[PDB]
Amino acid sequence: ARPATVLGAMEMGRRMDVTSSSASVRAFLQRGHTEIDTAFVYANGQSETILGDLGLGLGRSGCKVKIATKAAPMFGKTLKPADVRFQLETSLKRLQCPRVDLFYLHFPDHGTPIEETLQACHQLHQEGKFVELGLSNYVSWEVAEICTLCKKNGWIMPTVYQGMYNAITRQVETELFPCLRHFGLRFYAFNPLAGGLLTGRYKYQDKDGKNPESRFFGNPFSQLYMDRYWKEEHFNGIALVEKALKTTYGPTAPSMISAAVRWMYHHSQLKGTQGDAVILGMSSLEQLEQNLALVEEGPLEPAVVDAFDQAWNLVAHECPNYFR
Amino acid sequence: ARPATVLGAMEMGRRMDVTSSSASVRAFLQRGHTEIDTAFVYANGQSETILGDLGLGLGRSGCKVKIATKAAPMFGKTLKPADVRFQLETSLKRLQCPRVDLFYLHFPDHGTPIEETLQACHQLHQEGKFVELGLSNYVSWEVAEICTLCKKNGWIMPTVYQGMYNAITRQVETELFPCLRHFGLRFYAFNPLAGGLLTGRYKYQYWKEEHFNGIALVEKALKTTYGPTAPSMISAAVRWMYHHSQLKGTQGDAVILGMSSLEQLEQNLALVEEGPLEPAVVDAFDQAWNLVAHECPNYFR
Ligand SMILES: NC(=O)c1ccc[n+]([C@@H]2O[C@H](COP(=O)([O-])OP(=O)(O)OC[C@H]3O[C@@H](n4cnc5c(N)ncnc54)[C@H](OP(=O)(O)O)[C@@H]3O)[C@@H](O)[C@H]2O)c1
Repeated sequence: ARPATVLGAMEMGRRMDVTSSSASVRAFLQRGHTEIDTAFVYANGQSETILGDLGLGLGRSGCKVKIATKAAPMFGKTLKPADVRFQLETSLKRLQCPRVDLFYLHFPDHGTPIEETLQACHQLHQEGKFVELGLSNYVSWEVAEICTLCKKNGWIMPTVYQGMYNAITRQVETELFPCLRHFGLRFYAFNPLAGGLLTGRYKYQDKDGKNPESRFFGNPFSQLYMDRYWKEEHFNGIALVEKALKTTYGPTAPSMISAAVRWMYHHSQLKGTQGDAVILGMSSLEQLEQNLALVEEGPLEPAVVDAFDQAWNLVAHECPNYFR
Repeated sequence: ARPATVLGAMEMGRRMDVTSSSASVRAFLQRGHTEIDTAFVYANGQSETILGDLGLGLGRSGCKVKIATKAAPMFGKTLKPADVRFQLETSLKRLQCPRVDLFYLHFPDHGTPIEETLQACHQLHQEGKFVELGLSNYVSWEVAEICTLCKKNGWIMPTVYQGMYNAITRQVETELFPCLRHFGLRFYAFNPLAGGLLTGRYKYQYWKEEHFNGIALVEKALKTTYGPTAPSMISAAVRWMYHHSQLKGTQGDAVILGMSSLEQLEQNLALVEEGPLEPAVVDAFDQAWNLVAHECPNYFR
């Protein structure tokens, strides 16, 4: 079976107003999907707030919708016990819910010993504030340390890892994926479109011109994205794929975005039977509706799959790290 | 200081006879180096056997030679406790020594739970059979699980990792090396010449076109920089390991020098003592690495 689809709620309350956010949730649920991904930091708290007002009854026995949130060592907070508790308790209030289904450590706090953070997570779990524990942006060997500590201490083990993965960003495959398989974590991929770079709407020289509001220009985290993906090699690879699309399908070929999405669902190492999933991103209802349709499309012809491999090969030596 | 040099003894009893092996040890020790690396499996057991017969007094107080060996899931053996013990006890007999300075798990036994193997390694260390524990060919995350188990259980922690690393084989830098620094393991690099590719003796006529293109870039930089007094390709590759890699002599990191002959060893011992390379040549090695990073062999199994 194909990977699951998770709704990324990062723009809810930022570029997306309440109306469009609500519409997006409805569209996503109508497609049969159930999991929504937000975070304490998203839209400075508005993503969670918007979601918690939809009258969905999050965290209550009988909710078919599953909610994930995250605690982050940012905005002046760390992953010390008190700060982890502060974030989760705040998220529960914003989400108007008694427990979240999945609670992540958003990214590492290298200034707080991990066992301290984990002990806090275990206590919060024992209080009934979350069902499953997740990690994001931890290196493979940190995941293994965490799982070993949890096992030895009798603490809830993480069962989900959320990481950066797309057709031209595959660092996770080598060391992380086998670790996750070993310890029993399912993988949820973010940046499936490389923040929009894999839609093909950009050109390298673009950064040297004025650009409309987007992930790469005008976003609070645009610099992070330029450093991550704005490299000549990423652009040359996309170019190979666009060429193979035409050569194989002709002017009726699937679009670059269609290709990139289908790669995630049909040609990646993600496995539906392992519970793996793709987190869709969007900055408008229109984009989401488009993407939701693309998820249902089928596999690509081999020549195009080969082109994506070629593109990955071109950029591998400068792939952004999946860990921080 | 520069990284240390460790004698790789795998060919003692295979491509190298007793006479050459003995001479090789003398040449290595004459240069001031001290650590010798062997394994239960090397040369059908003859590597340890030959080393044991050299009269070095291994494992004893005042010995100036340090010896390493390894246990592997080979020859019908696994890394189950009884089999780890069996291999070390055999090695001690063959090496004619009461202990070894470093005992490795040679490569993973995915069929034996690692905590079972580790407990046996602890027991053997408590009997005084080895000083330090090492790992080889384990993936970074396995190293972390091992260290975490050892710390929680109060068992000897691994302090050495031996793995593949050379100027065009750098996968270990990304995930392995930070893990090793975190948990306190030094790193011993093997295959510093990438199977001979980095000697420049092979040409396109598994290594692909981009590999030979890489070597060409380095050769071109060497000629542009130094002209008629350029280091050879083999010299440059060795100098990269000792002067321009992420190995740190103050962390106890080292390079394993392999040999299939006394002559090859004497040549390589001389290269170790050569100096740094100019930046343009180092840049070329980086460019060569960038050409083949996407198809780097895994350092683990
Ligand atoms: N754990 C983490 O560290 C982390 C980090 C990143 C995201 N995530 C989660 O993953 C979710 C998805 O990740 P992501 O948002 O980066 O996904 P993505 O699909 O790689 O990037 C989404 C962006 O691509 C563009 N895009 C998407 N669909 C499009 C379409 N149909 N047509 C044209 N452009 C389109 C839009 O860019 P423009 O805005 O420029 O229009 C959109 O904002 C987020 O909402 C969040 O929940 C987690």
